[PDB]
Amino acid sequence: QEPAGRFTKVAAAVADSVVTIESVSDQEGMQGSGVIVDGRGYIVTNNHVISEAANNPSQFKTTVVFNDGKEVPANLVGRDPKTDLAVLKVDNVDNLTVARLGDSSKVRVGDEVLAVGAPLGLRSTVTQGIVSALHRPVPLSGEGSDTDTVIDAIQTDASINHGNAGGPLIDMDAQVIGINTAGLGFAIPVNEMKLVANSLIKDGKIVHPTLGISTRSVSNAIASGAQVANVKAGSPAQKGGILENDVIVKVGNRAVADSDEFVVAVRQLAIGQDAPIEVVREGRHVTLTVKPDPDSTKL
Repeated sequence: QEPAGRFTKVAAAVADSVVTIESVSDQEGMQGSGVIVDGRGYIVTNNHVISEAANNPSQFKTTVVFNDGKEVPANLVGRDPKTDLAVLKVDNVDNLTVARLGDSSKVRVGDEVLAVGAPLGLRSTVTQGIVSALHRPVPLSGEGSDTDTVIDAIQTDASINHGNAGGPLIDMDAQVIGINTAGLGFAIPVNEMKLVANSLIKDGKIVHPTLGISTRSVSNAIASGAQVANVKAGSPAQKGGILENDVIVKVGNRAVADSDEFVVAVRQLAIGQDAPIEVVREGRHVTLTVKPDPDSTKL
């Protein structure tokens, strides 16, 4: 309608892009949300939405449910537990309404957002709020024996819940600016999603940089830095001159407030090139140089 509200118009516009994701076994049953990102049938969700199914593919049958009601099977193209993203493939489906993606770098504090979940899902919700913060590191608990991670989130005061998760964060132009993830809500920004989706589409898996160090945050609520707890034998850090008890304050061009920012900062680096790591050892400001390894447990 034309007497229709601002958020009602936007929610209706994106509805056909948003998808239900169900994984059924003879015992358990999971349900989340997803967004259609490619006309060939590529869908983005959270890793945690599909986590249990991917861990036990044998016994789990994952299906996609469209806004029109149609139910097709879906295959895992790939997943990244480190960024809580996953891509799913759907075969030979006609006239998918592909979501228009936005630019998460042009997002500002105060912008009005809709956290949109699957229209036909069971717990399913559409929530509204503003962007509370940009580039906010959030630790996420990887359930079902997945590794715990930190993501660089868009913080929103829109409520993100079971009925929302894996669905898009949508701005006022009906553009996807994030994937809903997790007392306020958090989203993975769409620019990161694009990079991760493309690495997953291309070769099934994604490789992240590592430095070889573990950290502890130095101050309680102030940005004092990330203290080095251990430097592992032969690590990029050790070869670079990171000592234990150093306080890391900048990795690349990104500043480092604490442990959480440290994790998201390292992920921003490229595996090949040399990168500066600013540090405060026993008093003085020294800028070490590190070349990050891949994080593979494989050649």
